[PDB]
Amino acid sequence: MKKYVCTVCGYEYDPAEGDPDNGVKPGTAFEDVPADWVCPICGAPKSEFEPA
Ligand SMILES: [Fe+3]
Repeated sequence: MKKYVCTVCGYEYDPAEGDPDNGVKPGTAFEDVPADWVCPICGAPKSEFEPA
């Protein structure tokens, strides 16, 4: 599934992995990630990402 890049720090959210230790089990798409989710390495919200 399509990956999103964190505009602030460049961290790339990967659907094929998700963000396990923050509730987002793997295989999850980006529309599908918990609205409250923030970038794990710099805090930015979902609104600050862009399709990679
Ligand atoms: Fe970030």
